[PDB]
Amino acid sequence: GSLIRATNLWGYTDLMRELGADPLPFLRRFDIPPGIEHQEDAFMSLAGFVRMLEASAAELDCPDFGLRLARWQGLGILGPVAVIARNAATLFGGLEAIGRYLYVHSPALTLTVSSTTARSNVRFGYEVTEPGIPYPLQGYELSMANAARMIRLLGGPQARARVFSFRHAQLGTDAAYREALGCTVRFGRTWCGFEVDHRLAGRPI
Ligand SMILES: O=C(CCC(F)(F)F)N1CCC2(CC1)CC(C(F)(F)F)=NO2
Repeated sequence: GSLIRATNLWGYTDLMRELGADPLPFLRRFDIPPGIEHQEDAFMSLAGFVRMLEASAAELDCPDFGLRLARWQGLGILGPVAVIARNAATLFGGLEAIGRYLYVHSPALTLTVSSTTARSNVRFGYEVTEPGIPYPLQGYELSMANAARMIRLLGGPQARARVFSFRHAQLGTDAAYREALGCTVRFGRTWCGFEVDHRLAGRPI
């Protein structure tokens, strides 16, 4: 089964404590080594991680778990791939380098970067593909809240996607999504990801 960089666990302990829950029984349940959160260059089971996020959200009645966990994460969780991104010439180049090398973060993640004459914007379509996992709802929300953070780091602090899209229906509150994502958020759609207009995409880092 695919691994994912254990930086994607950053904040797990802190958030679980914030919610009054003990993180250790969850980590043991999903076969995530305790302490791996703070072990640089370590990697964890993607399947165990996505299931743990679901379990945390369900059992603590925290529908915005993944959105909230992003506050401890952002671009730095990409480790070597962040170094590459920050070195690009423009926001488009930084995001497209993340896409090219996202397998280094996890082989189960695919980013498709597309622009067409027929539609506005550059689209960043995102997929988690791993044999046998439940649909990773909390994982997708964590991924998009992280992406909004990456856009602000690479694009400057007023930078925003034009839209975020999810495959699932809205779970958390309107306020939760607006605070994490900002822009227009579309739910229940055929694709997951975000779009950036060409003005922003062309902005130098
Ligand atoms: O949080 C995750 C993955 C979480 C989960 F594994 F899917 F559960 N990230 C960070 C964001 C992203 C995927 C992995 C998307 C992205 C970009 F450039 F599109 F904005 N870079 O890394």
